[PDB]
Amino acid sequence: GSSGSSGTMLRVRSRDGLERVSVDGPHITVSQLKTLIQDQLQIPIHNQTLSTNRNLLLAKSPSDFLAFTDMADPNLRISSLNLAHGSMVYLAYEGERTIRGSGPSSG
Repeated sequence: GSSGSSGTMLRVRSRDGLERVSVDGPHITVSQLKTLIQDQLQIPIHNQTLSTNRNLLLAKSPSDFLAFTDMADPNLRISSLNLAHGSMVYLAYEGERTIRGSGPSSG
């Protein structure tokens, strides 16, 4: 809950269902993106598979996912596809997610 600063939200599509993740902007790179979804969806970047095509939901094998190499570069910026607060995306990961956890403490 912050006032003034406007957060960015994107609509990701997975095999489990359409999900959403919070981002900052284009200034962020795939590395930061995956990380976000990695800290949100609790999915590993080594598994996370970004793709601006619904055909990603088709890929069942690993090689198939290798077909989508648009957002593989961690140095690549989302600006490459121009994702705005509303744009759509498709996520794809192997296996399952992980376990979340966080403990905010003021030291």
